[PDB]
Amino acid sequence: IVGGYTCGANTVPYQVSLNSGYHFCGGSLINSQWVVSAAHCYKSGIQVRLGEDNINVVEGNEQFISASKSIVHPSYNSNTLNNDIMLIKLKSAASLNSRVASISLPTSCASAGTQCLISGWGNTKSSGTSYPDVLKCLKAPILSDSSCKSAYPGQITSNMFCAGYLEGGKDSCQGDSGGPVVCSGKLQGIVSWGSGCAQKNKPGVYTKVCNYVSWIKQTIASN
Ligand SMILES: [Ca+2]
Repeated sequence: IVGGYTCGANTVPYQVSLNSGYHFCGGSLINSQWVVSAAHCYKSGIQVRLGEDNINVVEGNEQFISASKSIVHPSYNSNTLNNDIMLIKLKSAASLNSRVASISLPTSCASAGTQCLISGWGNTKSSGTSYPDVLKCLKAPILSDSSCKSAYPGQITSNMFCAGYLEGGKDSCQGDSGGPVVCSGKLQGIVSWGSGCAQKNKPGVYTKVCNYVSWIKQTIASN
């Protein structure tokens, strides 16, 4: 996350780190057995780590649970990152408490200028490299479709939205594919892509999870 602040430990309860030896993607816990992340984050041998703040020290509220199954969306296109969403099932169920919790799916799509919360462990610099060990947050608005599609001519589909500032310097990207964008209580997105990090007129782009609730709920009940 470039240009945000330290969330505070265990303040984003539904936040997950996917670990293949090292932190490589974020995700959201949606019930005790399932995680949603981005498809461009598929890896074999995923361990899911819940209740993290500092992903490098065991501070006492973590649960570490192996993934049993990953399900990338049927129509994910890794060239355009259309349909960038993936379901990850836990080998044993999480135990839900104050610091590990689910986040609700959408009944409806968020609209533009709704304030959202975007979290992750992502790169914090726009030029160069610095990764933080603790959870980071940014508060930003869902930008209008126009101002989204204008920054990426011919790249934005119905299944993405943009959030952040047109002006540049607050953004994630790097700084955590796969992580949550939560608005008015409900998971409305997944960090997908974005040219550079926090350039002027290069907002972050996010999977529009509202379009996928029917599939998430069907898939998760059959597996
Ligand atoms: Ca930890």
